[PDB]
Amino acid sequence: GSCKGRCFELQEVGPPDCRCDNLCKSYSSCCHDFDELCLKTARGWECTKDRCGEVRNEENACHCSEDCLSRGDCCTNYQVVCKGESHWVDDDCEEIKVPECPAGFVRPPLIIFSVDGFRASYMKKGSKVMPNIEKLRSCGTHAPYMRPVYPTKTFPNLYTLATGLYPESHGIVGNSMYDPVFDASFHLRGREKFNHRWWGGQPLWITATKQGVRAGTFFWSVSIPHERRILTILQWLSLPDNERPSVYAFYSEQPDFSGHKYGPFGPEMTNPLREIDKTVGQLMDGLKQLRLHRCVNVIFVGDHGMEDVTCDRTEFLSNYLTNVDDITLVPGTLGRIRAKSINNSKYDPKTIIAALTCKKPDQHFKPYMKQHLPKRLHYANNRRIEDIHLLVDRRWHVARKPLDKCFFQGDHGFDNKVNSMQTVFVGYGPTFKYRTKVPPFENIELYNVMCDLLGLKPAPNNGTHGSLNHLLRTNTFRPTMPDEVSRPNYPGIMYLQSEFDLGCTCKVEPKNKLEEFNKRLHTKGSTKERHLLYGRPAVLYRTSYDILYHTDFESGYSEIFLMPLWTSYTISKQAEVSSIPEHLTNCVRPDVRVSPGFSQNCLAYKNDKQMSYGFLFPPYLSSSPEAKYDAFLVTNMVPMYPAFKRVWAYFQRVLVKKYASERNGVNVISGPIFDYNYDGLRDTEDEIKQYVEGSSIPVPTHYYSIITSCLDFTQPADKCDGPLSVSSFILPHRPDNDESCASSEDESKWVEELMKMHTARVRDIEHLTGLDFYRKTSRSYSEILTLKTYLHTYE
Ligand SMILES: *[C@@H]1O[C@H](CO)[C@@H](O[C@@H]2O[C@H](CO)[C@@H](O[C@@H]3O[C@H](CO)[C@@H](O)[C@H](O)[C@@H]3O)[C@H](O)[C@H]2NC(C)=O)[C@H](O)[C@H]1NC(C)=O
Ligand SMILES: CC(C)CCC[C@@H](C)[C@H]1CC[C@H]2[C@@H]3[C@H](O)C=C4C[C@@H](O)CC[C@]4(C)[C@H]3CC[C@]12C
Ligand SMILES: [Ca+2]
Ligand code: NA
Ligand code: NA
Ligand SMILES: [Zn+2]
Ligand SMILES: [Zn+2]
Repeated sequence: GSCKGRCFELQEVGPPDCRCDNLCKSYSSCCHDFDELCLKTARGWECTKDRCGEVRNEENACHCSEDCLSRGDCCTNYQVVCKGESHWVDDDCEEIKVPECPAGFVRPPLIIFSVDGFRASYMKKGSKVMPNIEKLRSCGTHAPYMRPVYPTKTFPNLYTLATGLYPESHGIVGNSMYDPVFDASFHLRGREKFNHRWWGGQPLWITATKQGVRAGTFFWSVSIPHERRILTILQWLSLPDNERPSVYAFYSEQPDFSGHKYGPFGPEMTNPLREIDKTVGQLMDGLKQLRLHRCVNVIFVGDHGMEDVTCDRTEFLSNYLTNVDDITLVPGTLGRIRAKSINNSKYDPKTIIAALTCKKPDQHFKPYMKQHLPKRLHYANNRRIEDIHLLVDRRWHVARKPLDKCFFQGDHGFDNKVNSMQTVFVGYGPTFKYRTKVPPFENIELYNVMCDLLGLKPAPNNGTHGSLNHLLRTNTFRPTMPDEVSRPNYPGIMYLQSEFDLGCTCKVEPKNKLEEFNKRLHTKGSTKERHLLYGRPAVLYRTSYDILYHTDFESGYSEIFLMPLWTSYTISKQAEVSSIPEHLTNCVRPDVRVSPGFSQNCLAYKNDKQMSYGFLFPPYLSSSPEAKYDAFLVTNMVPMYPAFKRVWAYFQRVLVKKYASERNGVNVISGPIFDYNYDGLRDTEDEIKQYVEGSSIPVPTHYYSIITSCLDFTQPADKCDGPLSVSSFILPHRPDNDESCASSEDESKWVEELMKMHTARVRDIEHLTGLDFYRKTSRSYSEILTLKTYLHTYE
């Protein structure tokens, strides 16, 4: 019935018994004397000189008595004030080559110090505002920023940090959610969120416990002052060896709240940032008192950033939809729409999307069916994600009705590539590198690293294990390149023209007469050397495919899908763009290396009134009129809606040359993607739901390209000694350009904007294709893993 000797105990007390732990207030279950015995505030949180050597008074919040280290409850400045010691922040940076842990410690503990809404740029305020944090940052390992997951809200990001999973996989797809199987709603406030049914994957504290590594309780009732959260972690670190946890978390609600109230750039942000730094100082001084400051690994990390958003910048659905009372909207910095009643027969989600599409010239949001959202968001494969999504412009809100000087000036939740949404990462301790800056990375990657830091085997997750090995002084995980599953055929020129009945045509009979004299036509030669700079992609599933060589490009032609899985080619800085001649406009040529039965047919395209075709290697970038004939082979053709061809042709005729001109040449790999069930993974044949009329030619859901060059732009892409530079895209293969409100204009006014929105990581394409890229480079495999997780954000 009492918390005497039980405050913040790690023991698991079940109902109906009254609790004394971290979360007892959140379940309204604390013992009667919890708030007096456990939440002591008397005399504050700092020893003063007059308290040194005091007789312990149990009413005090913390202690300055000679027994306080034994009881695990000294004020964090005890040794500084009472024993002549220095504050941790005033000590020189000194390298930590190996953990320096006291007797009985079997591994370096990990402490995760999570700060809500800590925008990356807040680090610019520097040592005068945040000296402790700046010391951690400069002395340890840090990134310029860390990318959160979408939506850029607390619960999805905190659970992603904990699991290594995208929200669509871990299940916490918003701060608010409705699950139609449960027929229940989850909210940041209330009891429903405590039900385990909502939470998938395997978070770090469970991974640890299952593997015999003791975890502290990661969560803190909001009533518990930050100073007490720090003192409680320090108390647990003082426990005997068989009770003491190896992994801990601290959470602060700041600077998110001040960001919401004052906006991210307010001068009012200074004080909350000082207060957080003061708490970091208490932790570090407290660790130093326990001789753990060169033993513990500390991660300082945020969940997302903060943008300027005021009530004046609100769009209302009632200004677009005449029947707004028939819908429910999850509102604000994103929109999710569903029917207010399932019994409604009037609600048509096609009419909703149409009514929200490009209706006002300065419209500050864009509707999408969830399968059409940028694939980089990985935000579709969950029954809790409504079919209808609104991507809201940064700085704006979307609300249902106008009834919904402002009370708030900041918010977050926007697209996770937006600058204002970026957050922070610092690692400090023996296992992290010393005085080391690392490139920006995604928070999905951290679970693997935290498992490594605790000697744990990670549960399956969406990180790329090894991509963050460069953060650590000592790695225990060494990644290995996956084995190729399907081996290609290398077919020669074996068939005659007469064997093909594809209905294809090239009246004039245009032909390179010289091909009949060219015995070495379509042999390897220097094709692989010039056009496959990083080796052939490996096929990681079982299929039948052919390698096809040409002067200007190489491809891996699927005999199952009747098109390339990948097409690879290099374009020099000085390459010339040429037009398609009049006689070749509608030219498609049989490929004498590939049987008629494993080829597409032009009659399917004639009969399909909605479908046209494009080419993966562009005829516009042919090296000669002779070589241009190769680009019209049936084995280079892919099905394309006419609307999409507007995009593709601009990319191929204009942008590839632009990129080559900007980057000292580029290597391009392009191909189809099939993701009809929107799971982010390559479809099997049975999962493909649309074909070209009357044929077995499957229709891609998307088209990708990976554009690689030398990071050292003084070297051409084909003679690069060092690190690589990559940008990639996964373009939606859509039968209209409704996504692009400016699409009636010249392609120079809209196509690039579309492509930037659909930027992608090479890893995203790998999941979607079952291909493995960059298999033959001069780079270490861990460096290649970092490259494959890179996202070009265009911010
Ligand atoms: C993000 O990571 C998660 C976790 O690894 C991936 O989800 C997992 O996906 C696999 C493959 O679809 C699921 O397992 C499969 O089960 C079927 C049986 O129906 C079997 O045929 C396969 O051999 C395989 O075992 C798995 O259940 C699922 N797990 C979780 C926890 O969600 C997800 O695919 C990743 N996302 C991306 C975009 O890579
Ligand atoms: C109101 C806030 C201050 C605190 C809210 C914390 C809340 C989200 C936490 C509390 C308990 C957590 C669950 C508990 O650790 C057990 C598991 C097992 C694990 O395998 C899946 C996650 C789950 C259900 C935790 C989810 C988060 C919970 C509910
Ligand atoms: Ca799929
Ligand atoms: Na057609
Ligand atoms: Na349009
Ligand atoms: Zn948050
Ligand atoms: Zn917030």
